Amino acid sequence: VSRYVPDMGDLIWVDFDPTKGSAQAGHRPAVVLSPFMYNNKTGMCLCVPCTTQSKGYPFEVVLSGQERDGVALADQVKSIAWRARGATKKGTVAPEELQLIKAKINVLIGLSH
Amino acid sequence: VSRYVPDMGDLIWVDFQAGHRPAVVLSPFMYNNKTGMCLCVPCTTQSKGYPFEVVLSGQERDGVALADQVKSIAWRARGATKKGTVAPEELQLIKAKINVLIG
Repeated sequence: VSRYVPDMGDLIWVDFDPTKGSAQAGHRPAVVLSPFMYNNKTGMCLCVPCTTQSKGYPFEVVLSGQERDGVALADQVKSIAWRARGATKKGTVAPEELQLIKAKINVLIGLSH
Repeated sequence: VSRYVPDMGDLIWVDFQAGHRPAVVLSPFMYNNKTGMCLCVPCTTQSKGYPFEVVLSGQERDGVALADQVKSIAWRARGATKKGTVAPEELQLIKAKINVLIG
């Protein structure tokens, strides 16, 4: 058995506990921003929190789901010890959604712009 | 009295015994002030040649910023204080390494 390794664009549950089921009351999922190679080597990844509680704040990025919608909180990027904390895959964000999250971070930090 | 609001490029002490660690602030004052949060990378004196280390040269003690370990931090509620400011070329470098981890 090999542990799941988070890949760029993946929507993951962090701190997964098999006792609150598919809902995970009290948790946020997260969009993975960093590449597989980095994630695999370090046991860490860069990711942004998600929530269904949209407020329409400037750094929100709408995640359009089949199931329902939510937002990535793009300003709140964090380095996460996925391997140590136990991550599971919930889904994958669309290419456009990932692009938009990165664009907003780029604005906030000022990287290429 | 107004609490110190971190600003882009500042080197701060933060709760990241309470115990603090130095961090470079990567988000602009306007954002930091409005949200009570800021983006920052942790610093260490212990260099190891590691790929995402950026050298920070002071006038006393030296170390590196660990550029890959970006963290959104509630400065407002954790008592960030200002210790200094990184040089522009140092901040630019930290941003280059992050840009690598993110398209």
